[PDB]
Amino acid sequence: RKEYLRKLKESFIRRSVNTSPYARFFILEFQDKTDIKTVKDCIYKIQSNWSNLSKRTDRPYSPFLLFHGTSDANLYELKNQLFNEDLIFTDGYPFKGSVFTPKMLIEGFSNKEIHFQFINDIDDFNETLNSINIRKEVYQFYTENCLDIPSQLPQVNIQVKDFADIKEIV
Amino acid sequence: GRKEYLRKLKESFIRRSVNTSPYARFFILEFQDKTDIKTVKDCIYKIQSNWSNLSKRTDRPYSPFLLFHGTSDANLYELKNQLFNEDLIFTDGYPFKGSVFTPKMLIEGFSNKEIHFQFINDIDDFNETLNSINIRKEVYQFYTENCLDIPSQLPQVNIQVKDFADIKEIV
Amino acid sequence: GRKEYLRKLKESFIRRSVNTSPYARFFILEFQDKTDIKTVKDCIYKIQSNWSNLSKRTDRPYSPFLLFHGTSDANLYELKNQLFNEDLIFTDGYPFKGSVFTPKMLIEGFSNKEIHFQFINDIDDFNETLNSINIRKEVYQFYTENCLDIPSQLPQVNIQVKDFADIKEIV
Amino acid sequence: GRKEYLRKLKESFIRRSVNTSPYARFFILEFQDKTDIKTVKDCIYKIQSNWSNLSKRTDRPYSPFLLFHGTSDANLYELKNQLFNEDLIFTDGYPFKGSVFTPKMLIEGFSNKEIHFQFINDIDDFNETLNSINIRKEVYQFYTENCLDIPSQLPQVNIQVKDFADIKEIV
Amino acid sequence: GRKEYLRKLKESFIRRSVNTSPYARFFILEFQDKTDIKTVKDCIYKIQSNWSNLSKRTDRPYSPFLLFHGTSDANLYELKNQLFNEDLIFTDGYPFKGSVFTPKMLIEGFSNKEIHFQFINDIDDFNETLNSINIRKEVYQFYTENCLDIPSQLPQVNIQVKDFADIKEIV
Amino acid sequence: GRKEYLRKLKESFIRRSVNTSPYARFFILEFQDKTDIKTVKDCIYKIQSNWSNLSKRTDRPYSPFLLFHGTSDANLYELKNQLFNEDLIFTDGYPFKGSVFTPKMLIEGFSNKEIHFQFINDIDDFNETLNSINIRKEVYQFYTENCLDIPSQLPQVNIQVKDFADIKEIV
Repeated sequence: RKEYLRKLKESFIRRSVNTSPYARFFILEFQDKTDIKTVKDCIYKIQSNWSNLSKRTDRPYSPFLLFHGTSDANLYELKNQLFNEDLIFTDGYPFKGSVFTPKMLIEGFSNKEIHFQFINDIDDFNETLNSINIRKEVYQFYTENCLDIPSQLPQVNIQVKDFADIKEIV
Repeated sequence: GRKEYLRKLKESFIRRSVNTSPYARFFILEFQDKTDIKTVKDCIYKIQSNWSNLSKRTDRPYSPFLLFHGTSDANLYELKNQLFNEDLIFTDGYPFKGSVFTPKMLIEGFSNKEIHFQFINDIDDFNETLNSINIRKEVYQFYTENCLDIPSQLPQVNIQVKDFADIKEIV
Repeated sequence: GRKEYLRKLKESFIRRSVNTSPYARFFILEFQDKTDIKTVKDCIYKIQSNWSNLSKRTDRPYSPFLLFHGTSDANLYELKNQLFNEDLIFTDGYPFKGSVFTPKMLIEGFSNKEIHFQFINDIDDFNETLNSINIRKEVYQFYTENCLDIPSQLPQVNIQVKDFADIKEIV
Repeated sequence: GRKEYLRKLKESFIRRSVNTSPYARFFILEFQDKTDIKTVKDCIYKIQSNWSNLSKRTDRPYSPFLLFHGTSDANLYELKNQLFNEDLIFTDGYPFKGSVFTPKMLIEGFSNKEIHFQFINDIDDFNETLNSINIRKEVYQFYTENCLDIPSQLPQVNIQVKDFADIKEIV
Repeated sequence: GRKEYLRKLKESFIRRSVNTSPYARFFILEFQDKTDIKTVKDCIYKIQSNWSNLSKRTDRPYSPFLLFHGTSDANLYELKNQLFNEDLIFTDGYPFKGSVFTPKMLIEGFSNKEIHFQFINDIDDFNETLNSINIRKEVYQFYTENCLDIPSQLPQVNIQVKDFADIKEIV
Repeated sequence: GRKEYLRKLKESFIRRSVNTSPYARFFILEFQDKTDIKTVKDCIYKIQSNWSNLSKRTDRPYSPFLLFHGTSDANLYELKNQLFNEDLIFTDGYPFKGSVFTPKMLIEGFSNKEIHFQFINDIDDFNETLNSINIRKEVYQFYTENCLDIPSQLPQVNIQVKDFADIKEIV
């Protein structure tokens, strides 16, 4: 069990090597059988590892979060808990009834007070890709269903038994 | 060997630092009548030293939350009296005699560098301060015979220990 | 096993720790029209991030020189347009449209911190550039099938790889 | 080998553990007649070097407390006189000749950066010092044949060594 | 194998770690007509980078002394002209054409941060300068077929190499 | 192997990591007229570099004391003359001709950052300067045939070496 989790860390993720401010996209497979608590541990581990919002730096970066396969009932409720625990994010909807605004995701990438970025669906994700100009890397962790990632994006796909192992690899 | 049981329990549930992030860490230690007072104090001092950052260099300080159960109030209050005389300054939401539970005193003491940790008297004050803390809260449980019930929405670990003495090197 | 091949090529010729000095390092890759622009940009980003010191602390900055051969100008200009759009600012000796090759831009961009690396369009630009840098120059050539003819007075190492993807983790 | 029995003793029974913390650490060593003066001084210098922090950077200094038993007063005062000659300044609660025991001098000497450690003469001076200290106390006992009686409310560790020379490497 | 005897010749003869102090370190290489100028230049760049500390932070700079023997003056001057063109500024005691040997120029260049190393032309200039440095000197000699007769009061080490390529691995 | 014998002798008695202190360290070496002058210099230079801290940052400088026995005064004065010519400034309590032994110059030279080490001429000046240093004094004795007699109140160590060249590896 612990040797299965060791090979996935070293082969694909390379957490210590990669520190440049890249538009890193973390696509996670949210299902009904997994609970919100384990998703929040994965989100907190992704943000704490792949963002640098320290005051000393001059090139801050924040990760991008995308979830698929789940309903909007627990996707919005996970979003509601995360804002209550002072993990401030953006998703391109700064007010109620807004259209999707990629610029709010762009400014939140360099904003030190915004910890990560949420992406609601696939159409928000594809519209975000054409708006970021800097280098983008896509990391996907999934259990059953994968996602159609554009072929010109540097992509990795990682298969896990369930959602609990993702926070170790990240 | 006994060094291996400590090494397994130190890594299976507990992490060494949990990234040193300011989190509402709750340490629930199951105090018995058979457990000596001073071996609880060694566990409290080890928990406070490892799981708080009260240095002046930081701008995001944090302090652990301590809860004890399974023991009477006679030796529970006796433990709290000794910890105050040894300059281990804590708070429990009771700033004066005949006070109601003030969970905001635990909120300020979490960010206070002069308050080393936060004491929680019992279950009713434990659930009251759970709804007063908005930031991420984690519960660490160290029990021998009796395990408390934690709300299912919190990240919790439950670690069985042979006695109270081996809790000190796990944390 | 299988990863011992990549470890041996890393240890044999190309070491990052001892090469902290500002030399005019030339990196030559074999674009063979069968690898896409994705794996080329991963190799360029890894070469640039390792083999340049554009930090504001240092007073002797340096940037690598990048040369590609064996490919058409359609996907060479396609690769160059993507790199400039991704804020990886480079110079190729052509500061404006219709310009002749100006090697002084590659001289200035070598010591410039906002210029990340230097592009070389073809072999004729490469030979003209080598007469412009006075300080010590090294040539690192990575290729699969076709090897360039480097002049003999330069310190050169040649690395053969199975495909273009192995160059990323070698450097 | 002889290094192996002290290696497990240097880590398991006693260790560095919680250090750079201003605790009232009491070191109790068995000074005997067969143990000469020189190896006691090498043990005292090693205890002072490791278990005190008197640098000007800190604002929470601490110094160890030294207690000796099982020896005559003639070679106890000979050891105290030689340590004071080599600028290892200590206090024993007797600031002048014919003074009663003043534990306040050991209160100030514990936090004094210019006072390297604290001396305790016998058991009556040790018990009265314990009541005067309010902060956390730990008793580190090193003995060969006879072990001193310590109050049970204190954290105690007992080390039985083959001779006094092993104490300087254990501590 | 080749990587085993390389480490044995590296570790035993030359201790890289301890020698950080400013001593007048003389490096003697056995330049042959069969040895290419490019392979010599990599050894000089490796010798200079490892054995000089000309940073602006320090106050005790030092540079290695370089001596070559067994080769003609045609390629020795060609090697010296190539190193000066690559901004590897050296001195050799001949500040102008027709000058006599000035060991004082080698003395000033030893503490000069703008001068990277010191060239010595032949044996007679090597013996003349040895009476001019007063501080501690060491002679490191690398040779393949012909060895020099170093004066016996100097700390000398002699390394026999198969060819000139592995000298830069030792330094 | 032979490299073990240097490693056991180094690890058993002399540790650089554990001392790091302003102690009056005495290094007594056996100059026995069969080793030439030059190998004593690398021994003295290694002892001075490893066992002294004369940086401007520190407020507590220290320099080692060195004593040579068993050799004549012709090569002992000859060794002293080369060390002073190589800018290794020392003192021996004789600031002028006709001076009596002044151990004060060995005291101010101990705390002097311009005095690298202290020379002891013979056993008469060694015993006299022992009573002049108030601070803790340690004696390190390296010998091959004849061992000097050390007073029993000092921390002394005797290392038996095959020859003088192995001493600089131990220190």
